[PDB]
Amino acid sequence: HMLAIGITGSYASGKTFILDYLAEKGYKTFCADRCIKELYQDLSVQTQILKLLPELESFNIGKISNLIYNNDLAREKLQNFIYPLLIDKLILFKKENANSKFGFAEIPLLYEAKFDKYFDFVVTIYCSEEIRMQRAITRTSFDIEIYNKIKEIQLSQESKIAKADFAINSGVDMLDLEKQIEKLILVIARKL
Repeated sequence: HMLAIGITGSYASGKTFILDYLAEKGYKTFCADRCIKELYQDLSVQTQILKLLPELESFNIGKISNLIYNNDLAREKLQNFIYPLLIDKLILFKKENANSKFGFAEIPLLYEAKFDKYFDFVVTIYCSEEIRMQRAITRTSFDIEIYNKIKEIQLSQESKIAKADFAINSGVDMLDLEKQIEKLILVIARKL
C-alpha cells in the first residue's frame, strides 16, 4: 500500500512550497489546509459547526479564524470536530492512490499534535525565525496578532525535528530547497 509521508513545519517554513513542488513533479499530494476549506463548503459541516460554536452567529471563515485565534476553547472544539473528517479524507487519498508506492500530505498548522504517529514517515521543514517572519510579512494575510498567537500555539521547531524522520532546511534559496526535496525523494525511494 501507499506509504504516506507527512510534511510538517512551523508557519511560513515553506510547507506549501514543498507540496506545490512535489505536485508539479507529478507526485500524489494531499493539501490538508485546502481540504479543510473544502470541508467548510459542505452545508452539513457548516451547520454542525454553527451548532457547536453558536457565538459565530453565521458561518463565515473570517469569523471562524478570528474566534479560534482569540479563544482556545473554541479552537479545541473546532479541531476535535474537523480532525476525524480530515482523517476520512486522508484515508480516501490513500485508497485512490494505492498503486503509488508513496505520496505526501501536508500536516496543517496547529494539527501537528493530532497527527502524531499518523504517517509512515514524517518530514519537517525548518528555518530561522527571522526568515519565517520575513516570509510572513510578504504574504497578504499578515496579521501580527495572529502571527504571535501562532508562535505561541505551534510546537517548537526542535520538537518537530525530534519527531521527524527527515529534516529539510528551507532557509536557503529556493533552488537549493528544490535540490533537498529531490534528495528526500531518493531517500524515501530507498526505504522501499
